[PDB]
Amino acid sequence: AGPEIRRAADNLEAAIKGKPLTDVWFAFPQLKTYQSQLIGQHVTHVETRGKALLTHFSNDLTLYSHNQLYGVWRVVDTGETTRVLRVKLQTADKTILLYSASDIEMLRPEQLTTHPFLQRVGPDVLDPNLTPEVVKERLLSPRFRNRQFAGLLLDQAFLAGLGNYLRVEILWQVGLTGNHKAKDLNAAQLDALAHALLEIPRFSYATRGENKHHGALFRFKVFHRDGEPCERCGSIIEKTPFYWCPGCQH
Ligand SMILES: [Mg+2]
Ligand SMILES: [Mg+2]
Ligand SMILES: [Zn+2]
Repeated sequence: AGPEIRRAADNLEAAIKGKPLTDVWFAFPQLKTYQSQLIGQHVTHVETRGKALLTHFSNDLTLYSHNQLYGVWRVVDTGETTRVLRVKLQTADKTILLYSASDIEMLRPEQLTTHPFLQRVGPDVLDPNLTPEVVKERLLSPRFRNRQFAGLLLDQAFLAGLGNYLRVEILWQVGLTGNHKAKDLNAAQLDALAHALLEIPRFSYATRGENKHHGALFRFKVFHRDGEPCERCGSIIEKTPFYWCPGCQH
């Protein structure tokens, strides 16, 4: 439920990211008003949100889509099927076409945060478009800034692709217990956590074969390891399931 979806987003970027739109067409009448408005604009990036895609444009509009059962994005050359065409984004060389999907809507910035589906699933830590600056935004946003990291880091509504084993490594790297909230953190701390939320998860994926003959480049610090000393201070790691060093984490 992760490796894919990001694949569709990348196909669409490769095809038209940064390229000026020469034609924009939507099948739905309520979307017609954005056509001439997008001409000359370009997709800045395509964000993944569960099985949904967010196609951002340089004028701050964001096309949201959820293929659900039938929708399919096809790339072609500007010029080129029994399926009903719903969206057509055309540049000089490449053109992307959305077929069948019914869940298609245009969103203004302020609308992102309130969309029912989007409030339920956040950006993926593995998504290259996700930047530490964005993470800080969500952390600080009035919707999360008051949540303890213990559960926040286990809630997909905040960030997708965050397994418990990652939650404990991230917190140990910034020296924090699960009881803190982004509101009580100073700038330096907030940024530290922001990078940790991305780097650790990504560093974990880009590795791992085998452990029976070779040890992975990425090693756990407190996941499991309970009852073992901490590499930093030497205190014995504990478990609650949270894993932490009560010695250098507070
Ligand atoms: Mg080997
Ligand atoms: Mg503290
Ligand atoms: Zn320690």
